[PDB]
Amino acid sequence: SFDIWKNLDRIRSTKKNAGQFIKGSLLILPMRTEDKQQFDECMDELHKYISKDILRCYPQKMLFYIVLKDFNILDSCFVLSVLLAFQKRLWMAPSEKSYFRVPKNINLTGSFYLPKNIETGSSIVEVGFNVVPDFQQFQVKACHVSKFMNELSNFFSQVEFGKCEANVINYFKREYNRTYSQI
RNA sequence: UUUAUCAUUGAACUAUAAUUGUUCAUUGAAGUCAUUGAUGCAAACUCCUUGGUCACACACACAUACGGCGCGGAAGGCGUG
Repeated sequence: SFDIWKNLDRIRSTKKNAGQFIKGSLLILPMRTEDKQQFDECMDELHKYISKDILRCYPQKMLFYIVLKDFNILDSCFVLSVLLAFQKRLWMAPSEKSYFRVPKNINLTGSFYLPKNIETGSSIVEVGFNVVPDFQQFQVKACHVSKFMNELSNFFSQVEFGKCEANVINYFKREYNRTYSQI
């Protein structure tokens, strides 16, 4: 069923300690929009539940860095589902204008970055040949949302992070801007 | 468990406040590597060097507590010439 509250409760029910937060946890998702306004509307509707400390948005001055810190395993599912389905529904189904409902025929596709010093010991695959110097890129392909919620749970249940610096985010911004400036 | 710069300028910002606090960018200055590090605690495992792997024994002892009553070797203490 293509409603993310229903899947979020579905995965709160059954996933063996999905509430617990992962220590040292950092996810950076750089996204692009051609409308600033509707994207800021989505971030407001998102921040009403996500909370300011766990999820942040930094605009480069269109590119917006969406950063998750200290997220729960359940929390990452909610955020990445809303943002990837928004990024898709801008092109696919523009009229519907609901944030928490993902219309049929949307397959979630995107990429996120984790810090390089994670140890992992499907639908989310890590990439060979990653352009950013100190970060690892992961790609999610063709997930319905029910399948993507499940796959994020099986992915961040395993992975385990370690000891990033305080200003690691500024470093990611600087390096990402250098590569796209070079191209 | 705990750590990862300093100064200048602009912008928003909280405020009893010159704007003390918070975030973003800019110029200059240094800057051991590390963060899979460092520090605290503890355990298992694997492996190296070293030795009289000597002789006679497989033995019922002992209150003054224990024949120090086999041959060597190592190291000291003390005595004599």
